[PDB]
Amino acid sequence: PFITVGQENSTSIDLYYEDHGTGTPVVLIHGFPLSGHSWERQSAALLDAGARVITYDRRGFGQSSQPTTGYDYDTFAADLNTVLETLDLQDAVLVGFSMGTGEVARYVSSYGTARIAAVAFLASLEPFLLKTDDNPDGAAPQEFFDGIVAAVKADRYAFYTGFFNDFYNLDENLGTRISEEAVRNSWNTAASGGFFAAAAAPTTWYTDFRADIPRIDVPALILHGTGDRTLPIENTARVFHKALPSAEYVEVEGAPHGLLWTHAEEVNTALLAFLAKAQEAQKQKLLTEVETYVLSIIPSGPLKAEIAQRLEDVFAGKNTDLEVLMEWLKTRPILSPLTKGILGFVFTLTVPSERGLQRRRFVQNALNGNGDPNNMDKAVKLYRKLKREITFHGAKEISLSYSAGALASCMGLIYNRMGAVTTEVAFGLVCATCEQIADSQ
Amino acid sequence: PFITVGQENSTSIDLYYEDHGTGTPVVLIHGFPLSGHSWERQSAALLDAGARVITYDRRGFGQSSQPTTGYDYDTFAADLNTVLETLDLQDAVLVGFSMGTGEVARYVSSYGTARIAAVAFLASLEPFLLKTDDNPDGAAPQEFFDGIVAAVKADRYAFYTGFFNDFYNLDENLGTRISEEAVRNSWNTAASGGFFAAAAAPTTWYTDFRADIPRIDVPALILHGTGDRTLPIENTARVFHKALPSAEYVEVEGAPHGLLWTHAEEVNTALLAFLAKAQEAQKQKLLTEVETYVLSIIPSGPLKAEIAQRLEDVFAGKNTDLEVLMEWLKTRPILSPLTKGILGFVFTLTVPSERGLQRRRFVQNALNGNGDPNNMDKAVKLYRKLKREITFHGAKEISLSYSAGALASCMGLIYNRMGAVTTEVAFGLVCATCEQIADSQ
Amino acid sequence: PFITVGQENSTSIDLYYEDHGTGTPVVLIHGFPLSGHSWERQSAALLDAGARVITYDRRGFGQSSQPTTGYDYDTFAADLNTVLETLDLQDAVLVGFSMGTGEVARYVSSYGTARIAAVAFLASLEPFLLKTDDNPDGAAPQEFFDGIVAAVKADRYAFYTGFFNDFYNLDENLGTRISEEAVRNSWNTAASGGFFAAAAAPTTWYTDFRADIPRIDVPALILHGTGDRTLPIENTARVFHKALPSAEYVEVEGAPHGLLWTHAEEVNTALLAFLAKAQEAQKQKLLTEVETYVLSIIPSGPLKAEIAQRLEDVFAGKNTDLEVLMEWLKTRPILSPLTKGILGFVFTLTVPSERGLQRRRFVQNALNGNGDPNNMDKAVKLYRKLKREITFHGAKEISLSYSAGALASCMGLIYNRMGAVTTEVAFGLVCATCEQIADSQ
Repeated sequence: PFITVGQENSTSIDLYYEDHGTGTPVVLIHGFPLSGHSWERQSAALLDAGARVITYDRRGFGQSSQPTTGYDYDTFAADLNTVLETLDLQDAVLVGFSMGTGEVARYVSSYGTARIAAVAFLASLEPFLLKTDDNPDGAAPQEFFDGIVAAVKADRYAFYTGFFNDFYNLDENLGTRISEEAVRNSWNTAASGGFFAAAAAPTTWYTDFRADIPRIDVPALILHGTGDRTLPIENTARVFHKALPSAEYVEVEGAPHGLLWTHAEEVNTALLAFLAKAQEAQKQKLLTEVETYVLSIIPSGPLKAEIAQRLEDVFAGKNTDLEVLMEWLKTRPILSPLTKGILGFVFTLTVPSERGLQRRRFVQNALNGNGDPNNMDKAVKLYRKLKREITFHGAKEISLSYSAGALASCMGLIYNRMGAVTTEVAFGLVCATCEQIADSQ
Repeated sequence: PFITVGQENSTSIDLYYEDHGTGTPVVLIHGFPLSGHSWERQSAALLDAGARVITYDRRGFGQSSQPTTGYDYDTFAADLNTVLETLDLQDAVLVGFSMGTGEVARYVSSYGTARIAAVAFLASLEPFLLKTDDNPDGAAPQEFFDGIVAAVKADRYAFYTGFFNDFYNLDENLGTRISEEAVRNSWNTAASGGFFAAAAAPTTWYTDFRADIPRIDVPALILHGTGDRTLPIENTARVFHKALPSAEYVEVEGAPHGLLWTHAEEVNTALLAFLAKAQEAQKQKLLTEVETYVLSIIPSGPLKAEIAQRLEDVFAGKNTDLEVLMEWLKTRPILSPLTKGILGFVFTLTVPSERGLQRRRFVQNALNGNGDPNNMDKAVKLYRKLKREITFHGAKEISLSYSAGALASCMGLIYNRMGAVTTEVAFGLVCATCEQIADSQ
Repeated sequence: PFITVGQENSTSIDLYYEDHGTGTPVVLIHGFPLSGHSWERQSAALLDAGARVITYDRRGFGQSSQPTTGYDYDTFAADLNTVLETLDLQDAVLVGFSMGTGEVARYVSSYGTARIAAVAFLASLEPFLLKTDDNPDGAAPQEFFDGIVAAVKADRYAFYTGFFNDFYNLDENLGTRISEEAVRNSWNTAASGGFFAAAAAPTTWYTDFRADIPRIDVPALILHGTGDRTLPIENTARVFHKALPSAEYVEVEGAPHGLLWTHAEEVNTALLAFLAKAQEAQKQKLLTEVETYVLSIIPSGPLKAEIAQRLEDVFAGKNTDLEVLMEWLKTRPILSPLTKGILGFVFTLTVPSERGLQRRRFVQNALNGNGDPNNMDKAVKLYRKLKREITFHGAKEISLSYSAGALASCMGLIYNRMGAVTTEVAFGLVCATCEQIADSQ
């Protein structure tokens, strides 16, 4: 699969990409000189955990086209952006490795964190690799980088072998953490890449990311191996943590540059944890937004305080007997039967275990749309559109273009299991209904 | 309200008619020289009982047009037919009084009992009023009828007074069973009627109905007053019961011709009873037809015999715990989940009391149409059409023009109380589904 | 003539109605068990006075259809509403008698006084006839009303006689204020009504109108007879006047329930007076609005104060010599000839008596549209549209879509009696002109 990002003379520039699983989107951006297929161990972990894993090949690498232009980070980001906007990804996590970490930063800096929930920096370039006067903490001088460019142009094929030695720490790890076969794979990958790209890539490594680090809006993770020979931890990750103290910081003990493969376990555990905390903060933001819309229709009174208390109770993870809750809702005075049903709907949905209870009569009658064929015809039409959506906001927006009778009917449709949508979309629906009823008062 | 039956020169012939209540249709056909409004006491009883009461004014009477043609029973029936076919009445009961009884017979004879469930003959003309050689049991000779025609033409207004005296037995009943005011009403009614009709009507009274009585296909009721002065019981009802022994026969003791008003109680009790027996035989024919379609999808085996036994049990009126029944259905082996749900649907519907039980999960899932928006879009469309229908056959026929997925979805729609139709229509639906599934096997 | 209000099985529900005279619309709503034709004496008075009299037959009475549903006041009002919206009546007066007074209230309560100028309550049900604990002032207990329903169902025909005795106070008034023949008429009327309606009607009489009385927005009249046997004045009108002190209140001395016929004189005098005061308050609201538009074109000065003073003088009802007035206008300095003519136009129109004066040269020349065929072609077109309008606002709105030359020409057209429109529409025209000239300054 491909996405077109630009043009070169008579050919189009196309980036190879992969899209797997279902759930919260996670974008993995590989390092030099490998491809999206280098993440394989991480991907595998991310799929079993329940995340949407997107991987792609940076221009001039893997199975992407091999142009001879735009080998800089303002372009690489413009690439990534195109990817993000093509797939209309929302609430996404960016994960970059080696070279990938550059995209993350520069993207975040230039284009903003509207779509981005979180970021992760594994074996980072940051802040600024070049050793000058105004950057004393730099890793190497300008002459060292010019030397690598010369080394590749001479013979990239031979160069790879020697690069991968320092990359993986093969004098330590060969036969132990990485197999001879795994190294052979990585070599073929590098070899399949574009000749110009191979030589043009090292020049981008000493890009100045200092003006970009203060833009980093969202929760971040920095990760690095202490035995990293390619990117010295002392000149990158540690000084990167000084510039961004907010970030969560993890040092993996005795790990090389190629810590994705060798130390997959320690990488995954840390990664998933960081994703689990950012996924229980994007679930509590959905839940609390849901709560505000749900409370917008209830009349001010001591009843609104018990209702809110219970919502927060079931939202935080306190297993409450749905049977008692429903029976409590049913018998409430003042509340309109429309209101109780919405609440009813919400609770059954958000309660952790339904315990094998049946659907309530009072809810069914509340959410039936008065038995009007037109409302139900529109509910079916809306339902069709809600299958295609994946976000809360994307669901709520299309839901607001219908009438209050059709929305209720659509809810009841879902309540009655006559259809099925994802949890977040459903919230959008009910919230859209809560806004349509709250705007007529 | 009016129905057009024919044409006279430049004007159309229109019959006044009334349509009240809801349920099994009952047609009331008045006697000479009154209108549909004479039935008022019977109507009142029929509405509280839960029947659809249709009344109309025979040509030349009440508020119907007043032509000078077609004053014979081949026309009066053609009138009635038009009424029946205009309203597309099904499973109807015809009830005739005095002159009305003639229509009933002649209609039944000529046009057949396709639409007719039952008939009733109150104060009947039958079989043949004219006293000749080949009809010795006749009530009066040809000279007696020619004398009435002369009496009306001379002065119909004055004639009515004297007619109503013998009609109601006023020397017995005035101030007692009928009020002076009620008689005054009946007179105004006769007076509002057409002058030609008044004179032309008595000539039809000696119509020969003997060739018509053997055609009477359906269950019948004959009723007459023993003190009937206008139509002697000895020359009508009693000899009518000899020609049709099958009929249910009731003699009201000491009742006049106008026994509708005077003896309303005895008339209603008898009438409703006769309607109640013919309404518990048109409910058992619906139930047993329903049973045959329901059993058409089940695999032959010892399970089909228990299922049938229970259907017959709940169809006959034996209150069976729906909870036990459902739990029995749910746990059955061999039966397809589609089958159980249909059965589930049927039972909840036909069981006398639901006892406040909720809707079953297993049924809901069975009848959801797989959560396919198209099936449900069609179910809504069918549902709309099923609101308009009133019969089992009218429902089943339109249901058979849709797919098996949409029918199931429509059922589930009704099961979930997201809509509502009459009981008989619903049967049509489920039966239509039972035929669509039984034809794919 | 008929208006369709709903549906019963295969027949439409149609209300009989009458529309007579020309002018300000007045709606008369009859009492039980009579029809629109009971108002005859009032109507006659209202036509000679110069009012538009609309009368109709409530469902189940008179010549209206005779269904067996919707016998409640939420339906009776929905009926009345339909009538009002069908005829697009504006600035209407509702007058209800006995049962009619219920419609008035409930209509006013539910649907608002957008169309209604005023109301009148003759022999009122209000506020609440039923005697309970929370209504001690009630007229009778629940058992008394159940007794009437039983009395009718038994024999409505006989019941009417006894009802009309108490209705009219026949032991007092027979041969004196009402004739034996007039009573016979009322009986026939009741007798022609629907049998179900007759019995269903008394159940509506104890409707709770207390929540409806505070809604009564407009000027009201309450009227009742002190010798009223059917509706005791002490339990209705007097306690009704406590709940609505704003109302104008009139007690007719020694009058029965049927005070429409018996005491026609005292009813009419009071009624017309109330209509005359409410027609000189909806004429002063038109007049003062007219005044504001007329004064919008005049230059501020001592001349604007004399002009306004005269307008108010002729608007209040002080007969001023039009000859002197015109001669005063003509000779005024500062005023534009266009302005004088408008004023001229207004005065001749609003002055009570023209005294047989001719049309003024100076006005004719002012309002001729410069003798331009195009302005006059448009004036004719506007004139055509002004014939169809009946309101001030409806007239002014269509007038504002033309040019200032055409409006003047149209005015002159009307001034010259080359056409004719109603008074209020004319005001709209001139006011529309006054706004077109005032917006160019």
